[PDB]
Amino acid sequence: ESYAIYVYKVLKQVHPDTGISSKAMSIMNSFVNDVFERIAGEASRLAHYNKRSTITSREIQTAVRLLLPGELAKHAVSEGTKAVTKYTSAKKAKTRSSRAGLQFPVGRVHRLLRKGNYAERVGAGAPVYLAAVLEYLTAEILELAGNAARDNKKTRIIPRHLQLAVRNDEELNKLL
Repeated sequence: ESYAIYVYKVLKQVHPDTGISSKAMSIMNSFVNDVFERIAGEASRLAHYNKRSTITSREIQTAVRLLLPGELAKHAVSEGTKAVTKYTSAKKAKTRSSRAGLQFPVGRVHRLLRKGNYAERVGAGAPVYLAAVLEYLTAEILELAGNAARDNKKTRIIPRHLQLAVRNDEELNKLL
């Protein structure tokens, strides 16, 4: 699956005048896919472990806490919870992503959660929470990689900046 356009939207929110090379975008897309699969897979195991037939934001949250190291997990849980509470309230919003306050695609995440046979059913809150987490991790990686680019007087993120950002961050290194 391609998340490149959403990675770009997030990049513009953290580093508005920094670009990303074709190879660096491909690496980001691979990161997003890998994390999606790992969280959805763990949510699936948790649903089965708890004899639930529906994946909801509860199983996504616990999956996220199991997979993500300390601080990343705290911030991810904060953003996923926020997205769900906003989505519940914001009935006059025009799209599911906008209802959640997100750049990442809530509808596509929902479709992929269903397509992956992670459980019999998927609740409306699950893709909101997961999309918010994917967006948060993307934003963190792009913040750091864009800082590396700037520190090297480059106007775009290239693969070596992603490597520096991820490998020199204890928690991202563990995650990725």
